[PDB]
Amino acid sequence: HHWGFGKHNGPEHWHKDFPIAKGERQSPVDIDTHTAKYDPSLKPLSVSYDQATSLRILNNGHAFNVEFDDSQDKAVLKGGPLDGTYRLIQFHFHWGSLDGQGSEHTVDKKKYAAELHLVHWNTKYGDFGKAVQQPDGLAVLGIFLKVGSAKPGLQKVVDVLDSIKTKGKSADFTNFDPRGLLPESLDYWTYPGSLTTPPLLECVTWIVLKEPISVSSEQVLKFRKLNFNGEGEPEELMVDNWRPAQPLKNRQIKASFK
Ligand SMILES: [Zn+2]
Repeated sequence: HHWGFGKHNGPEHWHKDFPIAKGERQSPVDIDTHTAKYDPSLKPLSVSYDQATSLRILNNGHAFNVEFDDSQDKAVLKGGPLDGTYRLIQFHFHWGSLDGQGSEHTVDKKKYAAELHLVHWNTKYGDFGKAVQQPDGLAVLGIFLKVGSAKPGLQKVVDVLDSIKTKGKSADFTNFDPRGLLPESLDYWTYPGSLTTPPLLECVTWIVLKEPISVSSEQVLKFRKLNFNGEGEPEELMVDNWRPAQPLKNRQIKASFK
């Protein structure tokens, strides 16, 4: 027995094992576009993924992560509301059982079909494990996905899901360019938050892009064929692996545009 997204171990139950679930800077949150404040002080985001080295894709029971070599500054995020350099370590998605839900953050209560999270850690802390213990340890880039035209750069990811259908399975996944997943514009909102699944640490500086990226119904459908369970166990489709919006509390969402 452990946390998950079922009826008996879902988000509403997490607080019992992870008290921080009721913390002061929990994520995700609803972005009210009319209360977000434009901040001219915010610099443009600097995404340098030209030297990114993807290594593997794995199904960890609650999503699938596409891991990168973070032993050097190969793929980094700088600028924006960030101080210092943040290295990309992995990216994953959260999606729903229907196209009308799936994203974690919502914009004016609007839910998207899915949400892509590119996780980066602050190099000043040495390693990922140390970074999660700091208030400015991680910087996650969030991108919304809407159902429409297919996204060419995502197909490579879609085609390998068959090999990692169940929990614990992994597959070599080299030479994948994450630049194919970015929208045209880099305008964003940002606020201090946390990791949206246990252990829900409040070490995140969220940077959610305003412009969604379109994927076809066929591409999202393949996400829904994954399993939460391990091989040989009863099948339970991996869908609705998103946490609902949490109270904003004493936080301000800033926008890089107006
Ligand atoms: Zn995530």
